[PDB]
Amino acid sequence: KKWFSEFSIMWPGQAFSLKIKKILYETKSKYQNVLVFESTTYGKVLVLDGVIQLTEKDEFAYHEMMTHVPMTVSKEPKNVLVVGGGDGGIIRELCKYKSVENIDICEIDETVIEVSKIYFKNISCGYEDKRVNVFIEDASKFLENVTNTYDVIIVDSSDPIGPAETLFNQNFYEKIYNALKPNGYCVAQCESLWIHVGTIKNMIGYAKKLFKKVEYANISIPTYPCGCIGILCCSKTDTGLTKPNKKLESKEFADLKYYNYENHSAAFKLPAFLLKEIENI
Amino acid sequence: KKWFSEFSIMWPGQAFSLKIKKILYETKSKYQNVLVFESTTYGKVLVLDGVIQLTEKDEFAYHEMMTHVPMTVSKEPKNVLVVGGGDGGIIRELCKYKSVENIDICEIDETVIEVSKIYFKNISCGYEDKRVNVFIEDASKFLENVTNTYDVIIVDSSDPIGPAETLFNQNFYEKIYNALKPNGYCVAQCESLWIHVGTIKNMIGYAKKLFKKVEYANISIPTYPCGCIGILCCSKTDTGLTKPNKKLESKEFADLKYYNYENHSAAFKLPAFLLKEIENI
Ligand SMILES: CSC[C@H]1O[C@@H](n2cnc3c(N)ncnc32)[C@H](O)[C@@H]1O
Ligand SMILES: CSC[C@H]1O[C@@H](n2cnc3c(N)ncnc32)[C@H](O)[C@@H]1O
Ligand SMILES: NCc1ccc(N)cc1
Ligand SMILES: NCc1ccc(N)cc1
Repeated sequence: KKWFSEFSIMWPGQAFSLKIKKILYETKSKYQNVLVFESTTYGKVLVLDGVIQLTEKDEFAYHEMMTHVPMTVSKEPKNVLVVGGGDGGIIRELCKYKSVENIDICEIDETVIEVSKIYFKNISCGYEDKRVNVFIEDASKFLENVTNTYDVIIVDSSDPIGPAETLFNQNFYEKIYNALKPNGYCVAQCESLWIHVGTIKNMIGYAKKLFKKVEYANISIPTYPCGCIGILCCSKTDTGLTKPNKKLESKEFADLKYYNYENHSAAFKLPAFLLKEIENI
Repeated sequence: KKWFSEFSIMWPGQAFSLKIKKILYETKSKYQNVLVFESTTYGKVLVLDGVIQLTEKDEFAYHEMMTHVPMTVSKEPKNVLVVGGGDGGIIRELCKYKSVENIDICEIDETVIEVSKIYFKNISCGYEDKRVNVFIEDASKFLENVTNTYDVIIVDSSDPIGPAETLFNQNFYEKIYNALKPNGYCVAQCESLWIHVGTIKNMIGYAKKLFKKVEYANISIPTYPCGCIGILCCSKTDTGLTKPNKKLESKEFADLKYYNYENHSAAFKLPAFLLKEIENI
């Protein structure tokens, strides 16, 4: 048995590895290299341009926290946009809210969707929901063109090298601002406090040029580099996203494996050094 | 340049790797294999039996949280025992409390101490403190024999395979109980919620057979497996260790890089699935 290893200039000097039970599918799509394997201990794994995007064992931690943070703060969210997220995990979590009327997803690479429907059936099951509408386009252009405004936008992107390069700049954050309702919320994958503090500061800086309240929360997930991933949180009201306005008690949420009411606020209690770096932006 | 890789039957199917700038020292001590290298991005690294024990870039997260959790809850701690901890990082953090009168350390392998004094000078600097007394012995025997009782015991062990095998059993926890003051606290390295839940349950079960209040807290640290490490927390009073009784405001604590008042309590807000596994023990 061989091993998959995740090396990158975005985290030089380190690498994480998973033992391969069997390769399931590889291809070169119009945007990126796509790989899918069954690991010996983390179940199935999806890779894009050499970088791990999810595994069945732990994806629930990142998908539950990116979704339920903003969706327990938003009072009555009707219309939600997912940027990126071809795997469908966010969408799966959004579907659990009966009151949601529409879920748009803008994903640049339809191969990701198709591969996920074929190889990750418990992650892509929400595509079946009649409220979901798929657009295959660069979200940088989609957000320049869209007529609707959203109650919540969840930016489930890949990393800045590759097709997501258009999603980590000031201009993208203006477009997010303009496409949210006046009391709307954005959350965005914002990388690892252990090694990407220069990025994190830039992103916070971009977001603060527009939004009243910009916060940062941290998620424990073994299969992203350094064992964790941040959520950059944007709010038009001074109140922000650390405090849920509701509990998730109905039967659609019984199965939740990471998120709960308490760890929502916990996730925003950051390490001393990050606070010190962040203040003064 | 070669890479160091951390493979183990304690985390099958995964491995974490660091790029090696230069090997500094290797030996076979009476208890274990010892390796020290300078990494390209994490600074210097100490390995024992193929397993990473610390790196200069991140050790502060594990050393600050294991120490300051219990030391902000203990009202006036006079006498503290460190089990394991040859590197001296706990001791470094303990020395910052002026009111501490004595710090005992029981480490089985003196080579670890010596290597740390030579190669990790900002981690071992606390050995110079006149309050510190070193015993070279298996802590399982030391705790059977010691006459003093402690206000706080910090069990900074290596993993269960190797010489620390005597420290992950019921009998060790009775010895810890008997060597604490009647209002005394123990904290112990208790592994990763992502992959060691069977262990975590056993340890909680051992601790609950004796202690009034057993809690579990989680630390984000990129260089342990799965990106995180737990602290098993033992308390003789129903009040427990989630809430600090003091703030660390004096000049000896200004330099702290992870711990603060808020993230003390945050660290005990665990993922939904762990709560579900833990309840009923
Ligand atoms: C896998 S979840 C992350 C997803 O982000 C998608 N992605 C990257 N860049 C963009 C973009 N500019 N617009 C929409 N989706 C993107 C990737 O194709 C990937 O499927
Ligand atoms: C490096 S911090 C962990 C330390 O635990 C020490 N250790 C392992 N087993 C025992 C034991 N039974 N008693 C004391 N120290 C131990 C190891 O030698 C190591 O230096
Ligand atoms: N789309 C989530 C994600 C997070 C971190 C990394 N590296 C890649 C994907
Ligand atoms: N002594 C701290 C420690 C924690 C986890 C592992 N694996 C090894 C050492």
